[PDB]
Amino acid sequence: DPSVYDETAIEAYDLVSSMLSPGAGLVAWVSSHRPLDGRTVLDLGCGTGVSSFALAEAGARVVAVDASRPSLDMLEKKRLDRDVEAVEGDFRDLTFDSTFDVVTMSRNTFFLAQEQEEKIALLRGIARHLKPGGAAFLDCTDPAEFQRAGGDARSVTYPLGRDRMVTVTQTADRAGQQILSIFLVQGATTLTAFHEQATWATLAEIRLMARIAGLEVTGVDGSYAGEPYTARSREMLVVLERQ
Amino acid sequence: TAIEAYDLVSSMLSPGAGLVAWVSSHRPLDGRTVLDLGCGTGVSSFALAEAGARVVAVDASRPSLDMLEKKRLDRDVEAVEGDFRDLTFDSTFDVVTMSRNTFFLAQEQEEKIALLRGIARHLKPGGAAFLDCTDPAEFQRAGGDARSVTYPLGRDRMVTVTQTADRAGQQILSIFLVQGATTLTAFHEQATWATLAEIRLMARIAGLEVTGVDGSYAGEPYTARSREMLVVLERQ
Amino acid sequence: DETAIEAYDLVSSMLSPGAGLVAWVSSHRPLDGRTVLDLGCGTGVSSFALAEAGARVVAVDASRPSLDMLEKKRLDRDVEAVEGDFRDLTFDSTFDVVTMSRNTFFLAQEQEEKIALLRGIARHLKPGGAAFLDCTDPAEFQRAGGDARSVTYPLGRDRMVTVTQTADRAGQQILSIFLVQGATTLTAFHEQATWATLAEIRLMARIAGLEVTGVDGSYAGEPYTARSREMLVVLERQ
Amino acid sequence: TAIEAYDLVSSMLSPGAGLVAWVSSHRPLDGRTVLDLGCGTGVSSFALAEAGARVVAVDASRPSLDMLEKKRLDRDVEAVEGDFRDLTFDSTFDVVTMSRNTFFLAQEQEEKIALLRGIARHLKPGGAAFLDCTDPAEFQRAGGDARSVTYPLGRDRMVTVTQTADRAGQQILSIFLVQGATTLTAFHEQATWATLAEIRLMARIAGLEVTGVDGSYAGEPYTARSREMLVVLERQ
Amino acid sequence: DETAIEAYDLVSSMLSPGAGLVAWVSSHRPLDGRTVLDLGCGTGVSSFALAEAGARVVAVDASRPSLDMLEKKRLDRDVEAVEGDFRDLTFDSTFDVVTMSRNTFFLAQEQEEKIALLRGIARHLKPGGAAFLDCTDPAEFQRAGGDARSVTYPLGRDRMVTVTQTADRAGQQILSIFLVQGATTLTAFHEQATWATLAEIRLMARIAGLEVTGVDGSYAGEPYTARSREMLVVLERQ
Amino acid sequence: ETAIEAYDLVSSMLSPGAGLVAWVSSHRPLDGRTVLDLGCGTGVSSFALAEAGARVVAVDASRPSLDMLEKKRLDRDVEAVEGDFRDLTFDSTFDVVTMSRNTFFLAQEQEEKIALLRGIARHLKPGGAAFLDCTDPAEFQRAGGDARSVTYPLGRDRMVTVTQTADRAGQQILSIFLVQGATTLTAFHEQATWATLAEIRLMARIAGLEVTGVDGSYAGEPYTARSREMLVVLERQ
Ligand SMILES: Nc1ncnc2c1ncn2[C@@H]1O[C@H](CSCC[C@H](N)C(=O)O)[C@@H](O)[C@H]1O
Ligand SMILES: Nc1ncnc2c1ncn2[C@@H]1O[C@H](CSCC[C@H](N)C(=O)O)[C@@H](O)[C@H]1O
Ligand SMILES: Nc1ncnc2c1ncn2[C@@H]1O[C@H](CSCC[C@H](N)C(=O)O)[C@@H](O)[C@H]1O
Ligand SMILES: Nc1ncnc2c1ncn2[C@@H]1O[C@H](CSCC[C@H](N)C(=O)O)[C@@H](O)[C@H]1O
Ligand SMILES: Nc1ncnc2c1ncn2[C@@H]1O[C@H](CSCC[C@H](N)C(=O)O)[C@@H](O)[C@H]1O
Ligand SMILES: Nc1ncnc2c1ncn2[C@@H]1O[C@H](CSCC[C@H](N)C(=O)O)[C@@H](O)[C@H]1O
Repeated sequence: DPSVYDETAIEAYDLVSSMLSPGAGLVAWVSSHRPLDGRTVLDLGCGTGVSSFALAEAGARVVAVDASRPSLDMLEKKRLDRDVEAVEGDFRDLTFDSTFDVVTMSRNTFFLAQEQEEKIALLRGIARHLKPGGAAFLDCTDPAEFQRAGGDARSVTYPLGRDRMVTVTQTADRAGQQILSIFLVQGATTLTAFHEQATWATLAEIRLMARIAGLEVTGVDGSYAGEPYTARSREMLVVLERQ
Repeated sequence: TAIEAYDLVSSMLSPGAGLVAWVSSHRPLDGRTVLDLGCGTGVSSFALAEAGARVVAVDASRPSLDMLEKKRLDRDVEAVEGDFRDLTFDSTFDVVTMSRNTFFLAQEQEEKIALLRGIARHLKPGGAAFLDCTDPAEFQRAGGDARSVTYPLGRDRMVTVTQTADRAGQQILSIFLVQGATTLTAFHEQATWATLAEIRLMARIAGLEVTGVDGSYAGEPYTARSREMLVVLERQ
Repeated sequence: DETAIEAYDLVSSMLSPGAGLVAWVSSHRPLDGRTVLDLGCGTGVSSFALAEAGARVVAVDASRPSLDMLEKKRLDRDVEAVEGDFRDLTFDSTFDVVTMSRNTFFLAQEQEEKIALLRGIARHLKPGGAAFLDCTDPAEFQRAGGDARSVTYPLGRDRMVTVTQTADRAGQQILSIFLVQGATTLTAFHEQATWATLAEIRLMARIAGLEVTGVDGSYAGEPYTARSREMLVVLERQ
Repeated sequence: TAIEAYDLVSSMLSPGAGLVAWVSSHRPLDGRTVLDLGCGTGVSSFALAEAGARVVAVDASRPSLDMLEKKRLDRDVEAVEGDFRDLTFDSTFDVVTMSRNTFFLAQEQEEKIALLRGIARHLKPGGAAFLDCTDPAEFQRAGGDARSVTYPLGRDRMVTVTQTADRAGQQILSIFLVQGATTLTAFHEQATWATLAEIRLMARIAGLEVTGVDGSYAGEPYTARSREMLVVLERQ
Repeated sequence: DETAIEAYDLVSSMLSPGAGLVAWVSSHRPLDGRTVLDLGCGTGVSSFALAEAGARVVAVDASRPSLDMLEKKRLDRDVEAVEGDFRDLTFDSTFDVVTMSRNTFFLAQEQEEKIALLRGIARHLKPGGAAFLDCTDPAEFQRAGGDARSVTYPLGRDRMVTVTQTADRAGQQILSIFLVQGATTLTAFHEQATWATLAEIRLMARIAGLEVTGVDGSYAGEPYTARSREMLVVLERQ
Repeated sequence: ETAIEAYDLVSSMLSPGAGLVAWVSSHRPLDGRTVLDLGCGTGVSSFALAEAGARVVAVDASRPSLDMLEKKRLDRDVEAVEGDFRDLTFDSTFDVVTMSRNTFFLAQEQEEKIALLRGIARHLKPGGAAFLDCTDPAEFQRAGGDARSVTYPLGRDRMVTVTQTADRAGQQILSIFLVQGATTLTAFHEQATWATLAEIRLMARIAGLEVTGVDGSYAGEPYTARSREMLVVLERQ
């Protein structure tokens, strides 16, 4: 069956994201700005729900959007009794109209709207789907981190339990602001490779994009702990609200 | 005295020839009109006029224009006092220039947008604007920690440049300490940089479009290895 | 040499003002009306800042010319200038607060000298008092493999100082050359120090009867971490 | 089997198209004779043959030539066992190629001189030799400390490359660890680099002259910012 | 664990063979017919190199599975395997030489534990004996700011190990993850250590009755300098 | 000329001859031996060699530098000779030939270094040795060749700022020297073309010499990847 290849990749992705990007940091960071217990969350690029389920475990009701039907398939299988509604859609152009208390984009998902005009269209969609007093959250690596080796290939290998491992190889083009991550997930007798390419935006770009789209950046933290964003920050956690 | 030192540093460290050679590879200058924004004491303006151009040189510093005039001799340069964040005249030009990093002296993003609006309003239909910039990645190589380099300025003068930066505010501060055998003059300039991606958006808001970027005065395309960011803009 | 002391006082006044030390110290212990022992006081930049927060300051330096400059500058500030070696303090007296301004602690060069200093600090602390070692994080000194680096700072409109630094990681030695210039003047001096990491200081403190009870990463008082560039050590009697 | 693993690594990480494009920009290949030295399993040789060249391909590894001949099909490539430090046949060619860093596998300087002498002896009057090399400054960036990068090789295979260097001996060692879900094949190559300055000297000794140097397959001039050192040599 | 110990023995045998340790020790104390206490002996990579130089070896480790492997490999070599905690040795023998192989000293984590370890070394040295701490220079652990880095090494033709390290400069903590692989096998283990600089070690040694008497920068015996990447510490009594 | 006086002060303080003398003495005796010191300048190297007992012939193309040498010479056995070390015309042989720190790089083109080395071979007695005192050129590349400045004291009343740029493809290194007192400023510059040890081996062979030793510091450590100096000992083939 052909789609087993993509299913195995989605399973690997879910394992990598579960261990290397748990939802807890996003949940801790969002909660420092807005209450989640009893509120509504629009989670854009929910994937297999690592971010979505952690938001639900904080008491939120989550509407979780992804363009990948197999990833939503895995979310529904793992959902169990969690209050997460899986929705197939393109976060560059949301068709349905509703408004939420908080909107979230997990670590670097915002950079998967590649072109600047795609980021703008995405932000217009976030504005249109935000309650007047709502706030949207862009969980991002500070893009300075992507330029540290001149964009040359670098590889780091992490354990995924004592039976699995993942090697991440990353290259970047500073002029196009492109970053490409190859993921090689291995067990004793298995190897699954998949990749993902993103176009980053700096905080200064996001201020202009937000302004174009009808949003305003109202806060930036430098870590999940809520420290303010400074030159020494390695993360760029953007809070936005309607103009 | 500080304006004199400023003029010497600019004449030696940022001569106008590269800007002229880079602008010339995109637009002819002999006989064309040029609006030179942030002309200062005129180092860029003079080099443009000497390429054939009728130049209108604009600066907000009356004392810098004073020295432009005393050094202009017979070059075709009309010095004008004005704020390039809000130009108040009605001319239209073949070519608009901003010398090395002058663009970064419109500090806030809204000020760069107001400046680029003014530039669009003063371009002829087929004109082109030129932003001579350091690639801002260069400002970030030391984490923004104070670094100093010392340059000769002839056989009798020298300048020490000490720079600090804040990457989050995109601020860069340059302190200039100009010395002779028995003189010391100090001055500083602080700028807010913007990346090419930022400039693409600012251009669009303002009514212009980036139509080319070069990586050096020689005309290499702008790549991740470029250390300069030479932006060409046209009306959309 | 007199011109050297003037140049030193100007550099310290501009690039190491006492305001930061006073703010940090005030985060942990009150100064208004308390007694402060300021060790390695120099020409008084730290000491005057401490006196201006209301402390009764006893200021100790081994450099009689520096103390002379301190006394010239002192005016009515409540600072007593004492010539002495802080590796071996001669007088008996206990204080609410003991201070060592930025990197002065590293001027007791050998580890045994640092230990002798810390014992003196312990013997001059009131039971509830605290000692404060204001230090650069010594990781900062190893940044270029100890190779010579120079940075030039303005000192107002008409003066400047170029600081050239070299370090030897194995001896934990750092050498700073200060070249102070005006239009028609040039004065050079130097200072060589031996740094100690926080881990070393914990040991030396314990040997001397002190305990490291707090470490801040900057004058603003956030905790010391791997990302800190300053190492501001609070110590108390055991 | 290490031969199979090497062929896979080279086919995907250093295909011949780059070398072919670079050589083409200096000499035509359609219908010409080409001597490909250290041809290996023929990644370079077959790209050259597909450009229309008649290729004699020399390697000292008979298992590698076995793989070449297995892969050849109808491509115009003659496989020859030989040591390019001492080529013992007499034919004369239009173009001589050595693929990425193969020139560095003649280890000692005298071996490199012997190799270049053989290249001169096998070049036709208006012919040209091509040394495709990394710029050796790239090998010193980490002080020669061990560094590892892991590359995909399609969906179900990968190679980890671990490199160490010795600046004083100009030695670079590469370990290749090729893996699939249930396989692991390891092999290594050790090389001795030479800078452009050394190559100019070795060339004159051997009877050649460096006539061009490019910094990339796209034919940019070689400069301080180049990361490749592509050398064109002609007979004296 | 059984496969974990085997993976460890392969990694140790190939990435840190005993030959270097023995050549270094032998340049300070000839070993033929001497008694050697090898602390943190593991599966005996250091212990058997020492025995092969002619020493009579007591090899101490807290891991019974590792000592079982040592005993399986021992054959005729003069090594006695003893289960014990080197922070607190309960037997009373004395030795010409005490060895701790590469970075094993850093596995006595806290400063107080290193001191107890060093006291135990002193109590177990004969008159004129010497102890040898084979360490990486901890400056190496601070490149990259403690950020995760990975390096992959072959282990023969058909096995490999990827070592991934992270560090916290303030805690002086270094964590190494070892991922050992064959064509169809994957075994992961890890070790976390607390480093100490030479300056720290001098102090701990003195607190424990010992004295740093020599420091080499490599197994070849050249002196320890700012350029050294290894810190090979020689200790003797009083 | 003030430039030469500043040159002498900078060279005397930032590059004393003592290290060269100690390194050379660890390979050949100097006491009563003959030394050809090429590119002697104002004699910082030549005088330190004479203090070790050498009978020194000191060659330089700058007549004003030689004038200052003769003026500082006083007692010492140093004969100043105006000449071009790429084309030495006198005919004498010596026990030792020296080139002080980085002077070998002032023979700019590779063919000029080869002519120099041929002259060295022609002026060495059999059994003699030649010494090229050099910075390891890797040091010139540490900043990608970007401008870097370091300021050194020159006593209490003088200083010098050295600003260096490099072009790794041309193997060019440019040093600008800004010498100051309280009331003076004198600027001058020197540009050189470096050669690596591997280049020097080949150039030596072409010229009839052989590299027989390389040290990594004046102490005589061996030359390794961690060395920051490249001290080359050469002998006739
Ligand atoms: N235009 C688009 N519209 C919707 N989803 C998109 C998209 N572009 C990318 N995605 C999705 O964005 C996801 C990014 S990975 C993050 C997944 C999840 N939030 C977690 O916490 O792990 C992928 O699932 C991808 O399919
Ligand atoms: N609105 C404005 N805001 C900031 N700087 C302005 C300005 N209008 C003019 N300037 C001038 O911008 C100049 C930057 S320096 C560049 C000067 C000149 N083009 C040269 O080639 O040297 C200063 O002279 C500053 O006074
Ligand atoms: N052993 C010692 N005993 C006393 N003072 C000493 C000393 N070693 C160094 N010092 C003094 O410590 C000072 C260091 S500079 C700090 C000066 C002052 N606290 C300020 O804030 O500027 C010098 O004045 C020096 O003379
Ligand atoms: N004398 C010699 N010394 C070293 N390697 C030699 C050699 N003669 C041939 N070679 C070969 O040089 C090759 C280097 S890699 C092979 C490159 C091949 N042209 C490709 O494009 O992939 C090896 O195959 C090696 O066996
Ligand atoms: N407190 C302690 N007491 C005894 N052994 C300890 C210990 N802490 C760690 N160890 C042991 O120290 C060893 C470190 S690895 C070094 C093993 C061996 N010397 C070799 O050459 O390979 C491990 O075997 C571990 O179990
Ligand atoms: N071709 C050449 N022939 C002779 N001297 C030369 C030369 N090229 C450069 N020089 C000289 O080489 C000298 C280099 S500076 C070193 C001077 C001296 N040995 C010392 O120890 O300070 C200069 O004096 C310069 O004039």
